[PDB]
Amino acid sequence: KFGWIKGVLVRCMLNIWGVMLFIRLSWIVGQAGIGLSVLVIMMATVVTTITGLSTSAIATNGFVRGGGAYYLISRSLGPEFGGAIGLIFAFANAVAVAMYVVGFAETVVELLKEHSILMIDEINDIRIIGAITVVILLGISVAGMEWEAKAQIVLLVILLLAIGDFVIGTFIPLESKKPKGFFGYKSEIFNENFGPDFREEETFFSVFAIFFPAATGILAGANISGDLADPQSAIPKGTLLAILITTLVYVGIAVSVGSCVVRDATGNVNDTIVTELTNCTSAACKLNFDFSSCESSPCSYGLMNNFQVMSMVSGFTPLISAGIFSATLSSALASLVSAPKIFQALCKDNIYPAFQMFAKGPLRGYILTFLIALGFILIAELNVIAPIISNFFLASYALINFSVFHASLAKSPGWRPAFKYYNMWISLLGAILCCIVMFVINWWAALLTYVIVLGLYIYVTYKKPDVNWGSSTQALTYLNALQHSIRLSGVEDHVKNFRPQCLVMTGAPNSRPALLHLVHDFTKNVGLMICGHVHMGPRRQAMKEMSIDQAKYQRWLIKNKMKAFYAPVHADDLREGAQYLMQAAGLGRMKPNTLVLGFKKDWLQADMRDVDMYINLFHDAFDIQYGVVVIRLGKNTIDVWWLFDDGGLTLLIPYLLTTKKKWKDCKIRVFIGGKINRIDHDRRAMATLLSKFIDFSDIMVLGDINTKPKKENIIAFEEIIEPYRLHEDDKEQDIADKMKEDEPWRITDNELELYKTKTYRQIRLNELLKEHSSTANIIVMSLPVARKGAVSSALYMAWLEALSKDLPPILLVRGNHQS
Amino acid sequence: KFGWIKGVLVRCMLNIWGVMLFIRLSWIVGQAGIGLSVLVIMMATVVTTITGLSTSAIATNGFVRGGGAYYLISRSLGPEFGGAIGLIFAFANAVAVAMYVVGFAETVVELLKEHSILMIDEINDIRIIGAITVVILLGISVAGMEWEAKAQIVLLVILLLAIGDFVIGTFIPLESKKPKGFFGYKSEIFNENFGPDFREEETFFSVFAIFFPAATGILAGANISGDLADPQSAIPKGTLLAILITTLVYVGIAVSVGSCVVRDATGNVNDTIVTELTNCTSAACKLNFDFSSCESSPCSYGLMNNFQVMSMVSGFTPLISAGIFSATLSSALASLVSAPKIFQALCKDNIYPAFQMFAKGNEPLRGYILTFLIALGFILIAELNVIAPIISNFFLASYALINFSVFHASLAKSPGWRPAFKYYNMWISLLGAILCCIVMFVINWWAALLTYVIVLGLYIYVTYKKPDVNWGSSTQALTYLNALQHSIRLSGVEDHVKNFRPQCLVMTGAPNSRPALLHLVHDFTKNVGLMICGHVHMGPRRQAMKEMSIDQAKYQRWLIKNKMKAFYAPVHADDLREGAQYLMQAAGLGRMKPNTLVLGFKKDWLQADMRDVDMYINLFHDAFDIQYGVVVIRLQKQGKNTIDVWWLFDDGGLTLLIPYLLTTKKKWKDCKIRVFIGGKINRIDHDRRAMATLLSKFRIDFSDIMVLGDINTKPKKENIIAFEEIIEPYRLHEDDKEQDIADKMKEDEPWRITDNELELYKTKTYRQIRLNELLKEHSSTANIIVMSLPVARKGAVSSALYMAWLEALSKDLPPILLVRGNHQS
Ligand SMILES: [Cl-]
Ligand SMILES: [Cl-]
Ligand SMILES: [K+]
Ligand SMILES: [K+]
Repeated sequence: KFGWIKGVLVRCMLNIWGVMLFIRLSWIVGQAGIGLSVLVIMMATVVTTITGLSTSAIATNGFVRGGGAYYLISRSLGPEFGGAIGLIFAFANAVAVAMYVVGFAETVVELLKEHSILMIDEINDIRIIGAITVVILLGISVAGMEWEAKAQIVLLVILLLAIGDFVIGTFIPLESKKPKGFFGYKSEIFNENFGPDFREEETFFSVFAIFFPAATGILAGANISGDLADPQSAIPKGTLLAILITTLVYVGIAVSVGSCVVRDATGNVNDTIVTELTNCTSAACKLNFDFSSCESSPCSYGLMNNFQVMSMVSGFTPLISAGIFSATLSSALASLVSAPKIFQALCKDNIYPAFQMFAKGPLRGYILTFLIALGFILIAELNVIAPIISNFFLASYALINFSVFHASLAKSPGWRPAFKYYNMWISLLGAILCCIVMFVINWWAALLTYVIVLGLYIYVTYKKPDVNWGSSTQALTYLNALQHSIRLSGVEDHVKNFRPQCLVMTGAPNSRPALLHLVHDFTKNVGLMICGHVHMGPRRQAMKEMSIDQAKYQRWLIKNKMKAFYAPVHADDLREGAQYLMQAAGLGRMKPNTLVLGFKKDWLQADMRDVDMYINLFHDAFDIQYGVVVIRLGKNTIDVWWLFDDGGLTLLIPYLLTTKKKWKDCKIRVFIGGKINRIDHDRRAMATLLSKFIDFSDIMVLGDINTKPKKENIIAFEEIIEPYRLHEDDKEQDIADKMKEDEPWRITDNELELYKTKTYRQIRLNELLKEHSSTANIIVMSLPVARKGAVSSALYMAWLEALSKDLPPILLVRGNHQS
Repeated sequence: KFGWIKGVLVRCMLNIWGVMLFIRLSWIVGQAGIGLSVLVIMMATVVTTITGLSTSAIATNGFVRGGGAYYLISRSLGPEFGGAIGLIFAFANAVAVAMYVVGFAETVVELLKEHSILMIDEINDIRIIGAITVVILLGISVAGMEWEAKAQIVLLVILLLAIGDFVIGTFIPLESKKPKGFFGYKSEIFNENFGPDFREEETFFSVFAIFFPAATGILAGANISGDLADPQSAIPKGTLLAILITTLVYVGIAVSVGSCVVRDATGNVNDTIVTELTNCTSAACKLNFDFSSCESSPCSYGLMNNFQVMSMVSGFTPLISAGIFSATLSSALASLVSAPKIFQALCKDNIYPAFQMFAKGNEPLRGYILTFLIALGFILIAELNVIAPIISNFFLASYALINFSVFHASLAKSPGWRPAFKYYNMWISLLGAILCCIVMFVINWWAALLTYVIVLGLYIYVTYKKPDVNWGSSTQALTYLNALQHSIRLSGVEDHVKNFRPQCLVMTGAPNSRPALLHLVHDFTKNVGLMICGHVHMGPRRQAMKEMSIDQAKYQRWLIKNKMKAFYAPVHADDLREGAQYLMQAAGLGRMKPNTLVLGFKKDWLQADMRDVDMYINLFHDAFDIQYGVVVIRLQKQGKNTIDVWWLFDDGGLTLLIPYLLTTKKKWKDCKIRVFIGGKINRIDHDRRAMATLLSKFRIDFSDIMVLGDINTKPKKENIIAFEEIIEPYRLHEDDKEQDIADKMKEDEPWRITDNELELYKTKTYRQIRLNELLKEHSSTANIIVMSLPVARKGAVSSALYMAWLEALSKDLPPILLVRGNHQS
């Protein structure tokens, strides 16, 4: 709504123009020459303008919401890059507050000192002034924000008036100021000052580090507003014009003041000499006064001895002092307002669990910024505070540049910048340049910040995959999931690599959570697991019914650490819903390949037409070549049994179960029955086969299964199966037919006589399980197959019941006959 | 075929004991004290033992077939980490060859200088001898490959005997050597030597950096060999015993030579202090053979000045000379045979395509040449104190990489990555990686910065830029798990906002006959949404699975070749409607489920059997019941002419959303969106301003908007007549025919166009015809025309009539789209 001139340009100029303009720029152009100071300014401008290009490319995506720098970085790029940059930038602003207020306090200290007033000491006076100013600025930061927009332009015009006052006063040389080194545009002085004169321990990159804060603040200005009209258009123009204007002004002032004042001089109005020109080495040869003592012994005034040379050279000192005040305070306030906001946004997004508290809306953010600022203000020296802010802001800018380059390098799903002059290789160059300069200024601090950065990046990317942590950009999650699924579909598995992709169908999802938990146990990071539910009734209400049920069951599953996808369906009967889930559900390679059906607990009482369709589900699944699993219900062991191996799924499942922590204590015992003569050969061959795939200790072989079982179990079988026996032998054929055609689902007696052997052997198998595997936590066998049409459903399920009569947890697993 | 001792212990120990045991360790205990030199040794041992634990953890996994170091790291861990580590380690070994050869040259030139023979200079003589010896080592690397294993134990026993000779000689002081500063185990010497004395500008980490390559060589002993039986058990025990033995010998030798020789001496037996005692302050107060004069000026003998103290204190010097030759040559040969193999294996794996020349066989024709040139270039720097730091740098880089790779793979368990080795703790490995990194920055911060810049560049290039690199390993499990994780993340959070992406199910109904429909459907679902194709299988089930799998394979490879991002979803059913219902109701994994339907226009509905048309109308009705958006497409133009859309009602913004998505694509950018509404003539201005607001809020540009109120006008006679002949074949003729026969015919063919329906909906037909005429007149130039799909309640309308309306609206027109959202915002 603001526009761009009042929304970015003004904000960026007031954030950029800070302490260094009117305090250390003279000192910097004194230490180094005009040439290397201009090179310093150009280096800073190059770093800031490359970062400006990267930011403009960031801000031209369609994600234009919220209104905060961290918001743009997080929503356009990954959450982890967003979090890292947000935290580091928040800290950088928290310390920049201290820098600006310390500069202001130093100015007030000197201003009082030149007068009669004074306090206990310079350093302690700086501490007191900085603390009180920080208190006042924070107090303003939460109340007077309704006036900052009005006062913004006033501050900028006052700052510009101060710059104009300095430049105008430059052109008016006076004899009063001449002792202090202010001569005025003399080619001898320009020649003297053009060369480096690093006097104290400082070097090139020390002055570069002390100056860089003169160019930091491009993001802090406008991007954090994000409430502009057409943010896709305000930011790229505003930032890239603010940078140009500020750099031009900096270079102009540097060259001018370097060409206007001599390196060091004293305030002695005497010392004027015209007597001799013996040496006249100094650039003050016109007079030369007696600055030889100044260069040989300590002297107060000069270019380097005192930093407020701009105050003296100016025509009017109150105006330039007001300029310094405004330049420091505006940027201090901007930083102290932009740090807690990022802290609060980070807390709300809850990227870092330690920072999960927002103080009920953001006392935590203000308290952190205040404590960091006050802690650093206790250092009352500015040439030692400037480098650490330089390091933190180079860290932020390097991270932004590399993040943009990386999001472009990997064709990220939601990275279409739509900007001109944004080549990603330039961004990579900016990143490496920032890192190298960070290291050259101070290698160990750069190392420390970068290990912190890498730790944060890895921690966020990997150690937090669970809930997405309040990410409003669930659209980016959708895009990433779509890309992942597309990539998986593209990858064609010539070898199927059969993984457990279950389709668990039970009816009421919450009736038997035990089956779901057991399925969870062997479906951890190995394959898919889709629930199922067929909903009967009119479609009009059913639409709302599944609309609610999908949500309710999916988050009920999620809260149980369940990787469950709910797949509700509407059908005229259970079999139709089974078919719908069976043939359609599953995208690309995530196609379910196993059907896990919950066993009927009380089929005795329920009408057995339902039994018929529940059993026909087995044939329907088999006809499509689905592995069939049926379930019925650490301290003990496990038992695995089978009569055949078709794909090894029956053997593979317990291996998957044991690998988990809960079942780690449990152990698998092999339980089979083979030829009595070939017990040793079969045992050795199967032990070798298992070893080829899985440790084992014992292999029980029960080759006696062929003979008839005990009388009691057989009897119980007949008193189980009698009610639906055809009675074809007992009744008359034609008389029986009147029941057969209208009741064709009766237990086929002819099958009973034909399948006596199957009944006997399966009953004996159940018995042997009873004696042997009673103590096992869970038992596993191969699910018997009854051919369609040849065998009635009722007989098959009677066989199943006899197989699973009064036993601990029991599973029946048959593979799909595919390797 | 080797076992613990001869397979790992011998190789690791004879690789570890290299050049600095007998050349620089005396000088190291000189520069530092006993305490600080022992601290240096312990720090190097800590770094190397943490790396040994991590290497053991890598080597204890099941991947045991190939038998190679780089093979091992690459197969157990990611291909990107494998490639980075392989390249860095190959370079490190190539430089280590130069180091060991330089040590050999220095020792031999010193020996010759002991005699009359002397080339131009020590430095130049080292240069020449390094050249000849490295070429000889290159020759014997390939020529003498068969019998090296026999000389293995010969060299090891010679080295052991050399150490024994040194330690025995330590216990027999001789008068003739005492001038050279060699006493025997004197307490004052020990007390003097416990404190640091850094003569040159070198500091603690300078001597540490020089010393470190005395502790490196653990990997190349056994991991590179590979072909040793039971490696999973041999490698850990063998390497972690070699480290212990060698470190114990290093501490013993350091403390023994630091407590037995004075820092600086002179080979003159004159001016003993026992005659005249001034202060006796020096630690050599016992004799003080005029060593006080050696403080002012350096001396040719002593513990600091002489780099062959181990050859002086020892008993029989030639044995120690032979020991030095043996250790240096053995380590040099091990490095020179390990490097080319890594280069060749890496190039064969094709991780970095630029290195193509080296892939040539069977032996690498160019890899040996590359390592020979690197070694020959580096040995030209005669000084060894200036070669050691860079080998230290590269080996520290490799060890940090191994430790961090193992830690990361432990943090990201997605691959198999089962260690099975106790003492695997990933926190210890991380600590080792950090220690290596910071210690390597403490030495040549800029060299280490360059090394990490290059390492990160290699890693990023291999992992993200490369579409896929699985030539050796084909786990393909990370993709599955990441896709599953993203799917659950998407399906987990409940968002009240609809988030109405366009999710389209397209049922072409043909095997591959209709590609451009797929292309157009993909244009507006390329990154915004999801696209699922359709295919229904007619026939018996028993042959269905194989045929449909083959069809899926061919169409998927075609889509990959067609650069299509879509999913093939086959289904088996009796008829098309059944398959369509199967796909609509039970397709979609979580939130990635279709919410709109795309159907191909029936070109030959007139000629085709009416049963198909009735089924197709039933398919529309089924889609409507489920509340999905319906898009009917019929027709290749990309940028020739503008795009026109003529919607009369808004249903969730789909009518306006689809054209925007189409325009956003690069190949449609050359066209312009133009709306064409037919509304009240009196309220043209209101309609225009409202639609301008609508487009602005939905972010669409409009060339010009015109409102027409002529829809209500009766259509011209010729169009009505033409529609009459179009509908005549299916006319019911209920009024014209008798009631009884008409009802019988209706019972036989209930889909016949009811005359009552035509009479009732005559207004609908007339408005449709007028709309068709207006579209033909106005939007003829535009390549593609989009408008609302006509719809009526089922039963009250005939399938023939509905299809006739659709045909009329899409008669002799450019690309035509009829869109109707699911009535949801
Ligand atoms: Cl500033
Ligand atoms: Cl060595
Ligand atoms: K600033
Ligand atoms: K070594």
